[PDB]
Amino acid sequence: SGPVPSRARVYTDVNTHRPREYWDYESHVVEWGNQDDYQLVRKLGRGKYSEVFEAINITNNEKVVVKILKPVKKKKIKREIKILENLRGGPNIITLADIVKDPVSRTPALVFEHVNNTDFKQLYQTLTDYDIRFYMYEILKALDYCHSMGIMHRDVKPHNVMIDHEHRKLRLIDWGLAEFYHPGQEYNVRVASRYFKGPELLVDYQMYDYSLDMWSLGCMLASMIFRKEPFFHGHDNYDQLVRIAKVLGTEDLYDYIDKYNIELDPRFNDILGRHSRKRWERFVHSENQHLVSPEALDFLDKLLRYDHQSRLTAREAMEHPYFYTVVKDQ
Ligand SMILES: O=C(O)c1cc2c(ccc3ccc4oc(C(=O)O)cc4c32)o1
Repeated sequence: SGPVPSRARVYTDVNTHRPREYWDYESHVVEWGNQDDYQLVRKLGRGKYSEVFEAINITNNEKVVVKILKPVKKKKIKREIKILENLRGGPNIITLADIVKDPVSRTPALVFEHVNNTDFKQLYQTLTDYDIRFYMYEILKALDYCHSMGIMHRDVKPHNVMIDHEHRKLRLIDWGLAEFYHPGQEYNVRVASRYFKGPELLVDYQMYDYSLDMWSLGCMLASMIFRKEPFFHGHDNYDQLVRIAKVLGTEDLYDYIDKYNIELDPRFNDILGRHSRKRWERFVHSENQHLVSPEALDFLDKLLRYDHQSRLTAREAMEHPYFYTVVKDQ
């Protein structure tokens, strides 16, 4: 017996009650649209697994985004497609409009609703206190939805939260790393993006859950209210934990690993050190003070916990006083 097991505290058993087909994405049969409906306009980016384009649907003259897939593990294709279909129409979830075969790649191309996004680096510099609260609530709607549907996003970060600021519209995108939560399942820790990786990933604890997304959201919040993007700025995955420990303290880190009977990579022996837990006020200064309130700090504090079991759930987060000032729809 190595690690102590763990379970999500909410939506724990949602998938087990489902028909197999809901989560057994390996058996999913892709429904294909017509590639000729779409004309590529310009490349937006390239990752290790895909290329993303702005495009036009020539049938309706509507802008769309086309992601042409190329993953090495090809079962990930069906996983992303099944998750997108399962979640389609949920609050603030990007809509998959079509799936077509690209004639050049001969691979699936996912067609999504367009978002006229403001670049996050520019945008975060302009967010007011009210805006941060507003958009955080919007992200929480999306996360509580997918969690309630038995799905963890696993790549929450600024790029994946597409905001059209002009129209105050938000969409959670790129479900390519998302997975179905099953109690007792051990998951790959090589997920999320460095600055947003939860302590569970960084200590190699595999039996994690929806609460991973809440750590990532906390990292986003900290970057927004303190105007420090990213907040925990590691050079690699090991330094990433050290950066966290310099804020949350090493004593609570050891309490966490001790709770789950986890051992740190011996790598940490001569780099981790001994750090006190810092008060959040440490990160406040004249340039970010207009974004900080006791409610902001308390909310942040309750997201950024080493113990994934201790973090606020998305629904609990929506109950927080931080959101009292936000006008709800509609
Ligand atoms: O990778 C995906 O799945 C993905 C990317 C996007 C998406 C859905 C809508 C989008 C809308 C605007 C964008 O601007 C960029 C940009 O990079 O500037 C990317 C995107 C994406 O899905």
